Amino acid sequence: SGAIYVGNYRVVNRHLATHNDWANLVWEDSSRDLLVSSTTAQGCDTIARCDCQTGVYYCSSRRKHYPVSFSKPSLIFVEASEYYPARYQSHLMLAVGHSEPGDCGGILRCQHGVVGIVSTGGNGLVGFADVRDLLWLDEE
Ligand SMILES: Cc1nn(C)c2cc(C(=O)NCCc3cocn3)ccc12
Ligand SMILES: [Zn+2]
Repeated sequence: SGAIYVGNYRVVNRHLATHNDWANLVWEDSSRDLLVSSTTAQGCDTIARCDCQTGVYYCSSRRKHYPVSFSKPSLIFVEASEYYPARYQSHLMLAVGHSEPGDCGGILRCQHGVVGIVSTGGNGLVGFADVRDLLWLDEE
């Protein structure tokens, strides 16, 4: 589990969104496994605006924050899970590291701020949904 709180927005994995998130939906994209909902209170997170390929992510199944190198956001084939059939997931970044389904929502961060959240994994690779291209998260 996990979310990003920036301005009056809440960014979560689309497969873990709650009924309140869907009722207060701002934007969602199934191919990215992301959903953004509106909030009443202001968040404190800063979204990175950069092309970094190094950072640190939180892995709940190890209670550890791991420094990693990661790929640039791309369209990658992802095997079936309990939440989606096998399909191409867009805006996905991979790193060599440990992850389990319940690690979804763990934040990847660089020196500039939040880069993305854990979404996929397997074979010793962890996949993160990028949010750096969602420029509108910084305004209004
Ligand atoms: C080993 C592993 N690490 N991680 C973080 C996983 C995540 C899943 C998973 O169910 N994700 C749901 C969202 C989703 C995107 O694409 C398909 N399904 C499955 C296996 C792993
Ligand atoms: Zn950065």
